[PDB]
Amino acid sequence: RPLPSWLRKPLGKASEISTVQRLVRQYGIHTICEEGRCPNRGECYGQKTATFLLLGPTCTRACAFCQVEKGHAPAAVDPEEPTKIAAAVATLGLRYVVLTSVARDDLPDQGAGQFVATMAAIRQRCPGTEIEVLSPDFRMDRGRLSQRDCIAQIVAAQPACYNHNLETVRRLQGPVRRGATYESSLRVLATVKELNPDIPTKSGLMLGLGETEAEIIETLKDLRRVGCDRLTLGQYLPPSLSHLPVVKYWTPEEFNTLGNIARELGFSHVRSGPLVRSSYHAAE
Ligand code: SF4
Ligand code: SF4
Ligand code: NA
Repeated sequence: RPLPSWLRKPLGKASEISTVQRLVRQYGIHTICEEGRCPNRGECYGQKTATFLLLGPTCTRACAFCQVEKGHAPAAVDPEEPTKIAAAVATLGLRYVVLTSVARDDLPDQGAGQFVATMAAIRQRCPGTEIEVLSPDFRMDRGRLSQRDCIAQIVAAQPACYNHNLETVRRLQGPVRRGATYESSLRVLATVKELNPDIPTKSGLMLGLGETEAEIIETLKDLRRVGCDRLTLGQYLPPSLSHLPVVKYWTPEEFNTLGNIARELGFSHVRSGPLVRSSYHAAE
């Protein structure tokens, strides 16, 4: 499984990004871009986009693919996080913002209010900035606000796009994800369309975890059945030796081919390639 050529070059490239790095730390908030040293930073920062991580910076779930730092207990909730993010968005002059969060099984609203508050803070401070949500599944809802109502709170704030990743095919949901299921994640996407069919929905998979093309294609059809508009396909790269190994490096050609299959199946926006991530070119 050594690193293929098409990946060594872009994974070793560095760009001028220091102002952004400094501001994020200074304002006391966290981005996926920085928490994972994303190889797309030069391009995204250049396009005035970033992905902020709410309710962390650690997660307790420890999904075997995920780059978020593992935490011993739920991160204390910062009531000023929404305002601080909006201030960063303003000073960075971002045009397109993706909001995501860690899973918060411990909170009565599963953290859904934090999304709503952050969206409100950004709208009141930053004119023209669009906001995409990369949502948790909100599935652990016994005695909580229901999965449906968590989604509804966010849908009510009219994101530019509602993204919820399946991450992998049905067969691999067990080993790849913790606390998630295939049907629950598809239900997130369907629920958004029930609540407001005008909100674009998006999902994504990471390839290289042992899925086959046959299984990928079935998953694409499953996504179109719940009216998923947008798709990202990217290469799984283990964040550390403790994470799942890469089974396969999918070639640029294979990503192109699958990209085109997805377009034929009616996805209206598709990004497919080795360094593609959920937020990559999200602004379109
Ligand atoms: S791909 Fe996503 S995570 Fe990476 S730099 Fe762009 S916005 Fe940040
Ligand atoms: S995928 Fe979500 S739940 Fe799993 S570790 Fe990452 S942040 Fe936590
Ligand atoms: Na992302």
